[PDB]
Amino acid sequence: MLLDEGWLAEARRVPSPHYDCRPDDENPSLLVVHNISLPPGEFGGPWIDALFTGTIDPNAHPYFAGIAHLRVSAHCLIRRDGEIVQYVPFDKRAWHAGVSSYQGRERCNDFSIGIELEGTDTLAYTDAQYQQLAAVTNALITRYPAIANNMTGHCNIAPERKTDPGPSFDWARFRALVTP
Ligand SMILES: [Zn+2]
Repeated sequence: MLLDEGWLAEARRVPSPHYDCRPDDENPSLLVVHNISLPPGEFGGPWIDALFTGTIDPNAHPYFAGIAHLRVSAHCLIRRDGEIVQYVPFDKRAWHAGVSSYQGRERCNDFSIGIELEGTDTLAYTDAQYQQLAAVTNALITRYPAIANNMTGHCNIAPERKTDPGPSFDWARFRALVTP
């Protein structure tokens, strides 16, 4: 669909302080699929927005105390109902992959776009999430054709550190909706 100076035109915008420059002004070429839920296993909170913008209340839940120290973000969140929230312009570097490697290249934040699916490793994602992830990805392919050839899970670039998006992420279903 429509892109506007790094922003998905139809996304809900929640501009986060948590981004910086892609080194060398490099165009991203890798999509990294993640999952997230705050508190763990629970859906619907304002907590993901707060985490990715650096404003989470550490006392709001026991789990938040441990992650309040994190400086993280992602380009987009796709919620259970398909709502697309964007935090970081696609041309900028969001902080979503951490220590990672892809085809021999480290620091994957540099050249990837990170999209978060609200959910868990073992629960099915919703039809709305597959459709929306596809719409976002198709829009991305249009600007950054290399992404067609480079779609991966966080678990694939950070094995034995990360498990997201887990076995529950149906790559076949996702692929069927991409590049049409
Ligand atoms: Zn992840």
